[PDB]
Amino acid sequence: RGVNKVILVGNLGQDPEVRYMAVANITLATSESEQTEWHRVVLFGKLAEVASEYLRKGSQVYIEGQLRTRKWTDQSGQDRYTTEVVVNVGGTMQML
Amino acid sequence: RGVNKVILVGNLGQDPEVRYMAVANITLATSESEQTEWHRVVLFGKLAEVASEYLRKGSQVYIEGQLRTRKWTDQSGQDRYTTEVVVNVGGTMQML
Amino acid sequence: RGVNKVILVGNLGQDPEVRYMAVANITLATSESEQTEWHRVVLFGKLAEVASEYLRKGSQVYIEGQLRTRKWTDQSGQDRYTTEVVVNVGGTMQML
Amino acid sequence: RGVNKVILVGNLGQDPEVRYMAVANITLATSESEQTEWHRVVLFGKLAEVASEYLRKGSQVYIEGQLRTRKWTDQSGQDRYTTEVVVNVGGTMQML
Repeated sequence: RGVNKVILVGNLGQDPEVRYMAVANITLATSESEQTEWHRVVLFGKLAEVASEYLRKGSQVYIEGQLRTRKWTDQSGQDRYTTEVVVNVGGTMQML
Repeated sequence: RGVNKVILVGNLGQDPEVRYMAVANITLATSESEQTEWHRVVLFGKLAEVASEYLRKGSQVYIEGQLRTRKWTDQSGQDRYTTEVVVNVGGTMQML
Repeated sequence: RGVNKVILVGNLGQDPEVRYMAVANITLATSESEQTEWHRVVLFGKLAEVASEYLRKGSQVYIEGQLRTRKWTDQSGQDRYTTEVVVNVGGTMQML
Repeated sequence: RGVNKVILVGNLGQDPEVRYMAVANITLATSESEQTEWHRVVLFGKLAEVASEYLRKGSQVYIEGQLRTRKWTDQSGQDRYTTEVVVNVGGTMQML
């Protein structure tokens, strides 16, 4: 079964892209120092409502989730893959 | 500065692709249940020597590292990106 | 080897969505009578330049191509598929 | 009125799924070389009886029909669409 766990603590790059099917899309940024990196976090369930409700750009946050990489072939007929951090169950989100 | 941390516990899909510059390349697989997923782990430094030395396909392992996504444009002149889990400093590898 | 051939004669629904990588995207409409249907035509190669150059919404056209259905999993983690008519080699496009 | 025509020559993937309301369901496969593709052919009317009668898996066939894409919303309340090749009138089926 193994374990797939990702922990990230960083600030948003832009206000949440919540879209009620709900599902929020956020791009967390986690530096060093700075090879500042960016992260594509997908907050499923209710946890999304909250993001919209009071998260909002600049906001520092804590996230626990799992790694999800989905492959999606494009027009030119080529296979491309996107890697993201999903917050379904288990994971969590926490304003700081 | 934020935090970028990834924890994974799974089994290899194929023996290590170590290449002394060293650097080992391993594809960890971490299921659920099973949407079994696969992971592209890059073990830098000395930690690579060990992988080659005694890791080897099927081997169950523990890994702590950071998320690295590098973009690389191709012949057709298009921008593609690859997401991996690097084991430089901080991270670790542990036979189980 | 079999044969996969599609012939369509209809009018565009909206001016071409050419995007130089080139590749044009057009939605041909082919009625009866009227269960008017719509088609997602993808004009690869040079044939795209022309589309942009002088095709343009309302324009009646002739197209010969092949059937291409690509599957692409989404955020909710579900597999979805899109069916289109590609104009690579063989196929053709012809202003009428 | 436009024209919507599809011509395919390939072999079945599995014996016909005829269901007398009749209507047969067949998944034709048409390669290149091989990006082997598969097709969802729906043989309406009498043409279905024949399919059941003597078509049967592996059988190479010729088909002329029209493109039909129907949209059907699912439990999660999302809109999904399925694209198929219908053999009502006009089209034809021919053992080879």
